[PDB]
Amino acid sequence: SSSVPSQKTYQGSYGFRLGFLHSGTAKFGTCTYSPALNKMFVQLAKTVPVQLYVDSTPPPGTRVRAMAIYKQSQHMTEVVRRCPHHERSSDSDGLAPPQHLIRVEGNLRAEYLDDPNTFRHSVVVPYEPPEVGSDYTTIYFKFMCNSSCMGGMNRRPILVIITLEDSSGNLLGRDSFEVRVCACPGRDRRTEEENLRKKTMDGEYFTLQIRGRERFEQFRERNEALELKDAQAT
Amino acid sequence: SSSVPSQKTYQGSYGFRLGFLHSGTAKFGTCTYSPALNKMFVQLAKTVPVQLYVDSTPPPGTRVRAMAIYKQSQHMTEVVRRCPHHERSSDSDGLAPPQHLIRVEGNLRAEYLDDPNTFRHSVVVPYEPPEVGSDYTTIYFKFMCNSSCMGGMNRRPILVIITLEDSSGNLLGRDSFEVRVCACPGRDRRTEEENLRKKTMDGEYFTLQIRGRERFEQFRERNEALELKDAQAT
Amino acid sequence: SSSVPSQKTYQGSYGFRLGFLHSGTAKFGTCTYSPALNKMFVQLAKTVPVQLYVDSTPPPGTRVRAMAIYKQSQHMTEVVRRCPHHERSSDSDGLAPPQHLIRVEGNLRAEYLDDPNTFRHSVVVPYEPPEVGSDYTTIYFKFMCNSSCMGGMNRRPILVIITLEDSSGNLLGRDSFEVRVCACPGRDRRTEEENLRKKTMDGEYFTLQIRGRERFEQFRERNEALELKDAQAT
Amino acid sequence: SSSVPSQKTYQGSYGFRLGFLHSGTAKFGTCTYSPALNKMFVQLAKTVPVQLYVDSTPPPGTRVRAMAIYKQSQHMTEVVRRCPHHERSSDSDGLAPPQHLIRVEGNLRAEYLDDPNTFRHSVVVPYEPPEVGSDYTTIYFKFMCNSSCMGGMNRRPILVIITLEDSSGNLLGRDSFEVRVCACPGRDRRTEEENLRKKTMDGEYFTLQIRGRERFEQFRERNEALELKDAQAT
DNA sequence: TGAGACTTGCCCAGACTTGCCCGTTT
DNA sequence: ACGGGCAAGTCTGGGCAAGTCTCAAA
Ligand SMILES: [Zn+2]
Ligand SMILES: [Zn+2]
Ligand SMILES: [Zn+2]
Ligand SMILES: [Zn+2]
Repeated sequence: SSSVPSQKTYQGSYGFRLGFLHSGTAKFGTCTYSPALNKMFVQLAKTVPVQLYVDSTPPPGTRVRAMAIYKQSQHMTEVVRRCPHHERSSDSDGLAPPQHLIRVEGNLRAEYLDDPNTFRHSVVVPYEPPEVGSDYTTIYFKFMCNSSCMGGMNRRPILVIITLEDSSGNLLGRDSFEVRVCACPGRDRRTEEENLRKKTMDGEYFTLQIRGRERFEQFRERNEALELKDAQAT
Repeated sequence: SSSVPSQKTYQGSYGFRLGFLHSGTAKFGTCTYSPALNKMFVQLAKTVPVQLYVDSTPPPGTRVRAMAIYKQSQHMTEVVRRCPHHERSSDSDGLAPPQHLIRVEGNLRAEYLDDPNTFRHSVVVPYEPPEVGSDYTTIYFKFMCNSSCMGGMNRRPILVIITLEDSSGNLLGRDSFEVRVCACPGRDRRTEEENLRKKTMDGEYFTLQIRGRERFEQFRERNEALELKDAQAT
Repeated sequence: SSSVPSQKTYQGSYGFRLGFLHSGTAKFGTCTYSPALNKMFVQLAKTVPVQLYVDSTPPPGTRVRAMAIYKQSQHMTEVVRRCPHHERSSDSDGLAPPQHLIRVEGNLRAEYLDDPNTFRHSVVVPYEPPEVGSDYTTIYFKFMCNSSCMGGMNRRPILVIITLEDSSGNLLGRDSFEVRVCACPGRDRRTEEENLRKKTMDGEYFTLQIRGRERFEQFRERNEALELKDAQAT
Repeated sequence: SSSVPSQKTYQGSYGFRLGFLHSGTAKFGTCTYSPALNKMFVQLAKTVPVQLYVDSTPPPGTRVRAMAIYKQSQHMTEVVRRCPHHERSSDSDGLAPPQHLIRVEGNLRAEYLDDPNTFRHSVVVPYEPPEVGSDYTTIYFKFMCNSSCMGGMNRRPILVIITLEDSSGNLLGRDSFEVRVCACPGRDRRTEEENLRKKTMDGEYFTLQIRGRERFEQFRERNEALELKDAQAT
């Protein structure tokens, strides 16, 4: 039990936001991103490239923090950590504590915090400008546990919160995306995108006894507008 | 020995009311809320989130009171406790009295009051201002005792009054909503919303073709919301 | 967790065994017995007459003990007691401890034991000869909890072990019968006897490949034996 | 490779051997034994009864010890213990070390040993004679892990060894059986006997028709049991 | 190295269970 | 005093979930 950190998108004064467009080779050979679900599908310990976008350059000392929380409300108050099994392993490069789920790769300037009040785990790195020629900064993450790990996430969906903060920790920007660490990213992505499709492309009409004339016309109208936009695979 | 607290629709000075995240009606769905009923169906021990909305932020310290008492008048003056089976059953938290129905997990500034004289269990938390970007406040409850339990609510309906206090605990806000804790929120929600519509179905009601199952739930999530106003001022 | 007491029928040197043939009025107005299931169906706290049969008269000091254990193997090691709710009640005539499920009625010579090693509950009464004219002794029992009581038996089927022991406690005879304490004995009995019928009204066939002439002979003969018993009662 | 406990069946001077109960191939059947494979299919932490048969009463102070080892030769030298997850969890039982895989229910005289040399785990209990009227004594075990727990048995098959030792620890008897702790005993069993049933099937087989699914499976059991004795006895 | 073909843990909707009220029966 | 019609809790097995094995084709 611990207070739940906000997950509301907030572009802030710098128009902070994330992107997931990276070469499908040597970087995406494992993981795949679903725009429709805003969910990343990656294997255990495999690198996940995330792009940081910002309109103007942040003040000196700005950092980028990554944190994980459970998506479902009945679990939002439970800290996200590694399972007993994976926790005890040499997989730790020394820098990252064995109990942290999220790891930053390719950056020795990373810093892992184990909040003394919320007991929440997070990893932080100094904000760095985009490479000349590009308009985004790249950050490489690694997830050290399967979403299914018993004792750990235990088949519970998680959400990664990326926050842009000043030297003092004050919020400057915040974005997020769902994550499922599994053994078959490609497969699982199809299944989920397929289930999403059905929930959308459903052909079972229904009825409702609306009241009044105006309110009646509201739905009746806003409905003919949507029932028209259905023309997508036409 | 004492009396029962009121529950008049008291918005307040700013604009204090409660909101509930729309839940998809199922069978064993952990939790769901009925708009046209103002009733919250939910299994026990399963965290339930309740939204806090308000215009201008009240004066610092102004806490938010949450209490629950039997719906019907016949037992309205009876203390709401748990069954002897659940009494023994200890909880992860000791900061919350065992014979307590309502709870507030993920918080530390929450007070699980226990009024001896009036004999009315309750709980209060310091109204937290909406996070930078966040448009409202959230609080998590965990009703620790079913309604059908023998030796407790014993099938007897309940209710939960969320009132806004102040430095001492006077008046500044008021809200309410029925709370039936069971093992089938979805199943029970149909049998009730349906049995409701089986009452006075005549008048201005015209048929309206609605495609899509989910989209069908959407059109009702609003038609009923507006239909509430047709009762709000009754 | 406690060692499981034997439940194997043992007529012993006295041909000890039970019978359940009692007037359907003032004695069976509540409970009913199923020969096909060897299961008694009785309401909470209602008297249940059981007949003790014996070929020759037992030595001086013989007693009759009644004990309850769970029928299903996964529960056999758990002591059978009353639920928290019913446990706390004036229903106790003083003689019988509030935690005992089984009670002997109409006999102030009864004695309730709460085993110091197995923690098992039981009630004992001195063996008494049959009434002149009859060839059986009657004993009246009372069950203080529904089979469904949560915290108690919790919908788990139980089995009552009646043992005939000498003054020292040594086993002389043992018999048993299943018991379901419910609110509608008649109803429940029909349902269960009806389900039993279907299971035996099964008329699907299967072929078996037996290896070895003498084996087939033995297997065949056995199957015929059952084939006949199928005609014996149709 | 330094020390592996024998698994050679040895009836000994007292004709020691085990027996089990007849279970149905349910879906989530708590426990079920397969005479065809001499393997027990049981759910995590659910009671498993094992019948102890003896031709003659063993000397005073005789004990029974259960120990688990891996069945596959390449793992025989690896101690069988609980996995990191389940290990870090104190169950209602406090007599058994948290790392031991096998536990004994309802017996406060059980003693758990951690061998100082072999480092193997084992639980021991006093041998008790059969209760008057019975032909065997019975022990109730519990397996605190799934055959598939990662960091534990890791989908590796285990063999449970029951030895009958004298007051000095000398061998008096030994029998054994395979164990699979899983979520669906019935299912997993039906599958194994299946693949087994489609193997070695040559010779002259007499055919016999049986009516009713229950009857058939009883016959099929006994027959599959004899086909096991035939095999190993050349 | 990409995905069928397993292996193996769990969800979950349609029963099924079961205490209780109620009007009618003997 | 026995069924019928509810109120709720829980069981059940088909289906889905999700890691691992393996074999042929880049
Ligand atoms: Zn893990
Ligand atoms: Zn309760
Ligand atoms: Zn009870
Ligand atoms: Zn385990």
